[PDB]
Amino acid sequence: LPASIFRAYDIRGVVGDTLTAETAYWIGRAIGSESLARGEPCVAVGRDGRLSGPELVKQLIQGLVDCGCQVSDVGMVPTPVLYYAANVLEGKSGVMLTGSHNPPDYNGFKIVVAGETLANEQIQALRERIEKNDLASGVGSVEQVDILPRYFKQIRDDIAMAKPMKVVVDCGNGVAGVIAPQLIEALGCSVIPLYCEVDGNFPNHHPDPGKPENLKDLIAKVKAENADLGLAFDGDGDRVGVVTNTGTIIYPDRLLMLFAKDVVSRNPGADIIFDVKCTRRLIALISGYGGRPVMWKTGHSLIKKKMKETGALLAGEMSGHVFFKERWFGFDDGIYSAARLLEILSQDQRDSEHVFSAFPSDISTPEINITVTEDSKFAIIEALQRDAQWGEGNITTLDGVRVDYPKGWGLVRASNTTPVLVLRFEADTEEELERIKTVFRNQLKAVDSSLPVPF
Ligand SMILES: O=P([O-])(O)O[C@H]1O[C@H](COP(=O)(O)O)[C@@H](O)[C@H](O)[C@H]1O
Ligand SMILES: [Zn+2]
Repeated sequence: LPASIFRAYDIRGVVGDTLTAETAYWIGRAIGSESLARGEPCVAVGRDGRLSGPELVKQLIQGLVDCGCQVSDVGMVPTPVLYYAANVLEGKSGVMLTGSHNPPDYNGFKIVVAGETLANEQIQALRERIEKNDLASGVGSVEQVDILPRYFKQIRDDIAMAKPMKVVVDCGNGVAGVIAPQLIEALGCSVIPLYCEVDGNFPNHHPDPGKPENLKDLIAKVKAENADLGLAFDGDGDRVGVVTNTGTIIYPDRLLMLFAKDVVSRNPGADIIFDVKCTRRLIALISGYGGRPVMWKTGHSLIKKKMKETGALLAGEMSGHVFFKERWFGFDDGIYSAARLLEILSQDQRDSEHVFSAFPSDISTPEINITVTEDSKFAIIEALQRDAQWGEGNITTLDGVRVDYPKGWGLVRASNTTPVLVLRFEADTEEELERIKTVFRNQLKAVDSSLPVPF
């Protein structure tokens, strides 16, 4: 099996090339062995709407079964529904077969074992099992479980929408279409569907609400239909994008301001987690309502782990993953976050544009990417951490180098998956922005004078 598919927070590969049926079997075998090693024979299995889902999922299950695991096969479901299954069924283990928002031929695995979402060394240990044949052998079983209706009723039952809302819902032909439009309607909305047919060819836009270009159709439809809100789901439904009645894109850090106000209102002192790419206004806002803001590393597995360690009731990150523990289970779920958002907005007489525009806003630069090399990317950050001078900065080095000034901040970090440096800058003044930008440019140039700093 190829080492490259075993990533930091999941397994991901190309089904024609790096991810075969055979590989999927041995991955099931490694996962099952590890679940049993943690005392858990019971494993949920779900898949997204990808074309390779059927061929791959059978191998995954057989691998689990050949360990002696009791598999609950919940069929084609959003990623959060699989996480849900691994919280309400007998077992605390679950595997989601998904390629998230990637092109049609990508697929992969997101893995929970006895409550814990695997990351870093834990994933590499699965591969290690296959290389060493450190694998359990047994006569397992498969049970089919229909979990969607239960998930549906769980959310519907706990959400209390006041006013009615007209909502455009864009699933990008990903697996969220099996539930998000129907659930949102049931909450008390009129749903204008966009690309809600599940189709793993992805013949319209890619199901990635993080890129503005995949929100163009949503925005136009929200305006043309005079809708109250637009929602966009990623391919597997663990991320959601949001646009106001006027077409303004609301980024997750701003979404978290609304959610944190709400969660903290009922839970004084609640820990709230966000990543190093989030606006410094979120920190102040959380603290001002009496919450405990916790800045953490980028990721999904990392934020999820940090939530468990801190007792946090809410987390989010800039890629659109939002994690509710309050009234929920603590995993990322775009569909439930959408429900929670609709609940709050339905209780405000103002339109969604005004609800969000009321919060303070800094001047933000669009995220910046600098292509370096795979050999240098971590070394550049290490060099900044060693040599860089940032003045009275409030320096954070959890994930690259973030520096918080009184009126703004800057971040530089190495992409885990690509040979790229990622930067963000935000300030209250356009003067401040160009000053923080100036400092970072200088410090990168002091590491390598030949580095292409495009700001
Ligand atoms: O890897 P990073 O640190 O650049 O991080 C970026 O890429 C990752 C992998 O993307 P993909 O699944 O499409 O390969 C994403 O999970 C993450 O949200 C994104 O910010
Ligand atoms: Zn996703």
